[PDB]
Amino acid sequence: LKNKLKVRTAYPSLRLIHAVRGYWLTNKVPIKRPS
Repeated sequence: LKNKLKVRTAYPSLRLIHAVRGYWLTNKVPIKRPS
């Protein structure tokens, strides 16, 4: 009983976080790095 957890986490959990992280990286953070 783990199959549901895979796709349940495959929602805004990673889908949105991975996205907004790319947003963050391209906003405040130099290139991809801290600086």
